[PDB]
Amino acid sequence: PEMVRGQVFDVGPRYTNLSYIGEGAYGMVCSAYDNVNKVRVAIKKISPFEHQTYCQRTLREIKILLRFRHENIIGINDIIRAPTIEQMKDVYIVQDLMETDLYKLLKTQHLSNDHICYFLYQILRGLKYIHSANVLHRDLKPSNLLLNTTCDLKICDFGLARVADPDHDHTGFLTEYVATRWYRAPEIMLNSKGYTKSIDIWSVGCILAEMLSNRPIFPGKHYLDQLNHILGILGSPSQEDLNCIINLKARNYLLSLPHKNKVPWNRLFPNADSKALDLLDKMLTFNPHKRIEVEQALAHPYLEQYYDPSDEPIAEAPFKFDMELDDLPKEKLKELIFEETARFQP
Ligand SMILES: *CCC(=O)NCc1ccc2cnn(C)c2c1
Repeated sequence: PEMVRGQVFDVGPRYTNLSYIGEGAYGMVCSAYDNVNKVRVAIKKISPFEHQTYCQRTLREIKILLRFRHENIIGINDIIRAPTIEQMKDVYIVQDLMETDLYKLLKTQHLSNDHICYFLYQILRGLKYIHSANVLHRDLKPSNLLLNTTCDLKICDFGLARVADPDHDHTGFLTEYVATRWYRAPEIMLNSKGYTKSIDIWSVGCILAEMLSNRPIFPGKHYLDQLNHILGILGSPSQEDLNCIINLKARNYLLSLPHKNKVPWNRLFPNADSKALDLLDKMLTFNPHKRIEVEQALAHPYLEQYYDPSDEPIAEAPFKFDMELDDLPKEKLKELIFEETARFQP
């Protein structure tokens, strides 16, 4: 077997000539020549079986990505693993090879308004499909948006995804949360478990803002600082939006703050298209009930050049996990990962 930077990368015979791309939360990722389809592919090595939350995240990614089929969602082309549970220590996920991701692109490249528009359209087109399956991505951010050399965009990393559950979204103030801080909606810190579709729209708003300036709009340094940043731009919530937060700890925290006025988007983003800023405003609405939904966003004038609901497909059915994954021991989750990956064995 080939090794890559002091690590077995055990994918042959089918996949050879491994060129390391980089490490991450996604383990070691390499490109490799696929000797059957005669193209280079991406392959990511996952070693989750010791840690139960690693197993949960791995199983979610696999189950979701295998069920979904959409141009703006990364597919799984193949999964390589040992023929038996006893011998399975790693899983390799094979996907279409992408040139970059939006995190890397924003570090290095100014985006034209046409590119921002097209990227935003593709993110929302993919999100329409995900939400139509009653799934929440819950960790949308630049590093989870992959792009090929022709700027086709694909959403990746469904490791924190959940089925939507609005009736059980309410929680107390300062409840701990897992998804990436800079892209978290204000309500996460106040009264929300992130079980509604509005959570993803906030992240997309943050991504739009970041495309406009190449800098994160709300770069918080810790849990409550994130809310400081959001209120620093949106200004103090209205009485009506405050009255929607029934929880007294969360309500009174907001009431304790000095009055802050809204920073106009056109002063933060003087070069931005005015239609882009009108849509941005609607995605970065404080009150999640008044926040724009994905299908409304697609229909917004900013996206008129691309909008075509007949070519923005939805999922054939709602998604459901077989059972809750949070209570399952890792030995059941290893067996589930083994079963979910069986279709790729010869
Ligand atoms: C969702 C984020 C992720 O999986 N990133 C890893 C990755 C890096 C490079 C690359 C090229 N083609 N694909 C697919 C990837 C994935």
